[PDB]
This record gives sequence, C-alpha cells and structure tokens, in this order.
Amino acid sequence: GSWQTYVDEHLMCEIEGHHLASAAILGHDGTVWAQSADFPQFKPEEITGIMKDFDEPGHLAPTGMFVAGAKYMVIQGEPGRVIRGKKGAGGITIKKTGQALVVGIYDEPMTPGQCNMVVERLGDYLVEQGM
Amino acid sequence: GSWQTYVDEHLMCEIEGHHLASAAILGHDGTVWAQSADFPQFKPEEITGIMKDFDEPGHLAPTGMFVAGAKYMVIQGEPGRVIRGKKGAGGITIKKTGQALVVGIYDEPMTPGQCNMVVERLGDYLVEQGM
Repeated sequence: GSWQTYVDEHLMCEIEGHHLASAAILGHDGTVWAQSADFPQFKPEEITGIMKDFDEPGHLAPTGMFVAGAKYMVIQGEPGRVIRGKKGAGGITIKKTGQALVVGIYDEPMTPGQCNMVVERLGDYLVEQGM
Repeated sequence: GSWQTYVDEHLMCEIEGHHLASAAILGHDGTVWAQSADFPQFKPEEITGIMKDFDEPGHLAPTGMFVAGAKYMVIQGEPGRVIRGKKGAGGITIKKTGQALVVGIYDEPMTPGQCNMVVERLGDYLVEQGM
C-alpha cells in the first residue's frame, strides 16, 4: 500500500549511517494509517495532548510528552507544525499535516542537515498534496 | 538557498550505503537552478533531445542519450515523466516537473526500493508544489 511504502521505503531508510528505530503515519484521531514493526501504541490522552500542543504550543512543555507511557522532554519545534521530544540519546519528531501526524522515533543522535529529516520532508510532501 | 539545499541535503545524501555521483535541478531550457560539484555541463542539443523525449517518448532510444558528450543507453522510464539511462555500472535518472528537470547521476548500482529514488521523490514534491 501507498502509506506502508512511505513508512518502509522513506521513513525507515538508513541515511548517513543512521535509521529511525520506529515510525508511523497516524490520523489526527490517532488511527494508524501505517506503521513500523516496533512502533509503540499511543494512548488516546497522549494523542489529545499532542493535538492540543499543535493547537496551543507550550501545552506539553511543563509536564513533558508521554508516548506508550514513556516521558519525553519537549525541545524546540515549529509551532503548530512540528513537536520534538528527547529521551536519553534518542527522541521523537511529530509533524502535523492537514489530515495526519507523521511520527519518527530515534534511538541515536542523527547526522546534522536535512538528509535524516524524513518526518519533516514526508509531512511537507503530504501537505503540498493537500493531505 | 532553497534549491542548493535540495541538491546538497536531499539528492546528494548517502542512503543505504550509496550516494549519487552528481545531481542538479535545471529549467526546461537547461538553465542550472542548482547543482552538485561534479555535475556535468549539458549541451543545448542534449537538453533539446531530453525535452523532445518527454514530449514524444522513444525519440532518444534508437541513437542513445548524450550527457556532456557521454553516451547513455535509454532504459525503461515513465513516459513524459522520467527518463533513465545506463552507462557501465552507473546511469542517469531525469524527472520532469511542470517547470524543471531533476537530474541524478550514479556510478554504482543502487539498493532496491524507493529509499535511493531521490530524483523521483524530489520531482514528485515539486510537482505537488505546482513547480
């Protein structure tokens, strides 16, 4: 399927020696359009907090951001468009499109530049598609 | 610049252990919007033959396709959208957008799948942008 190929041959691609640990494309309601093998199960409250942070940035920063019950420290993101979090050497990037969330989870520091920025680039592409 | 970053941090990215030898984004008139360091100089006749092949597919197949005077054997492509050529272990991929040509040149066989298909993915993105 189109959405599975976006995960397996765009988001999960090894780039400059590094690959996401996991990735998925979800609806604004947290429905899984497509996902990687080790992608975590979000809780509805977690998706609601992410969505509230996109509507009003700074919502998640004081308490942190939870993913399958794992705490992530909110770090700088693009307001209303991207939410970034850090846990240990890894982190999470969430890009919001008109109809979807693109999610990438990393276990290791990525290379500098846009080469590894697969979550943001796929989200930009779907937005230009009107999705 | 936006067009240079597309070349340096999208097209020239190392992906699954392989990187393009060279890449560029050109107008339909062969003007260089942005290019890699070792990108070749196309001749106007070469750009005209590529453009004629997009307007009428099969134009270049009998005589081959010339890039800086180097012969490439035309191989299967998407008619009106993509032109692919082979020279030795390497090859060339040309994707046509509404206003531009995306060009990638490889010295080595790429990995199977869309992960390495940077020329086609950038061209799709610009087309969705209306470019």
